This record gives sequence, C-alpha cells and structure tokens, in this order.
Amino acid sequence: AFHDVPSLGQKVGAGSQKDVFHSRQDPRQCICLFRPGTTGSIPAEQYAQKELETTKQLKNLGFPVVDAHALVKHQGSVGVAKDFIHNALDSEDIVNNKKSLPDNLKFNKNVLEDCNAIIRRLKNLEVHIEDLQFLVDHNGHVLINDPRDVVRSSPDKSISKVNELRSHALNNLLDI
Repeated sequence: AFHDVPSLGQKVGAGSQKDVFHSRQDPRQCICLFRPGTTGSIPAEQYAQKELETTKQLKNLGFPVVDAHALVKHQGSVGVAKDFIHNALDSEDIVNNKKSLPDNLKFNKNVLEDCNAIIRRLKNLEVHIEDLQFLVDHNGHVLINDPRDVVRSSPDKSISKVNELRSHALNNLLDI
C-alpha cells in the first residue's frame, strides 16, 4: 500500500508531527513524513493509514479537509501524500499566539464562515474528531488537517477546538 518516493522536493513548513516536502511528481501535492517519536507506541505505518482513511471519511461527510491521496515512504520515513496549501497558517500557531491572522477583512470572514460550517456538521452528524486541527489557506478558508479518527459521539470537544480558532477571527472582525 505504501508507495516509494525516490526523491523529495524542497522542504516546506514547520509542523511538529511531520516534515513536509514539495512533491517532485505533482506540484499540487506535498510529501508529509512523520518525525521521530511522533506516533507514540503505534507504528508509523498504521498512523499514516488511519489518517488517510479518516481524511477520506470526513471528505465524504462534507467536511473541508486537506485531501490525502496516497500512503508513501522514503528510505525509513513513512507518511502521506497530500494537497499542498501555499502559505498555510497552522491553527496551533494561531491559538498558541505564535502567529496571527492577517488583518484582511475577507480573510477573517472566511475563517468565521468556515468555522461555523464545520461546527454545524459536527452538531448535525454528532461526531468527534480525534486530534482535530486545521490549516488556513491564503484566502482564510479552514481545512481539517491530519485527523486521527472520526467516531459518532459528543461533538463538544471538537466544537470547542473550532471555536478556539473562530475567536481570533471574531476579535478581528469586531475591530473596525
């Protein structure tokens, strides 16, 4: 199931779970490989397989996601081939105030609307997303990234994660 990527493109980004590389097979994609010690005791090949499945399940259910295309491996490194989001902001950087949303009005509106839309689905379908986490593309759209699992259950923990990010957009929009 895991495909060999012989060569990697330039490295891009700063996420802690995975190191990300431009795909030399498709400039719309990137190669995302687990860092050491990020999958706990679970083998990396399982973690990657579970992320691809969950990403596809959420995509089917209507959620906005960073799409995942293939399980990949490079030397001893294991991971997933995913859509590349140019100039993406990581939502953990935003909520932990390491980075900030731009001032742009349209940008913050998109963050607000998409956060609302994600919460609506979580309520309608009554699901909880393990390790819920997002990327914000350069227009402000919010995409679920590296989901670990989706299960029918109370969505309140997940709705709180979204609200966490939404608050920053609210605070900016309330500033005229």
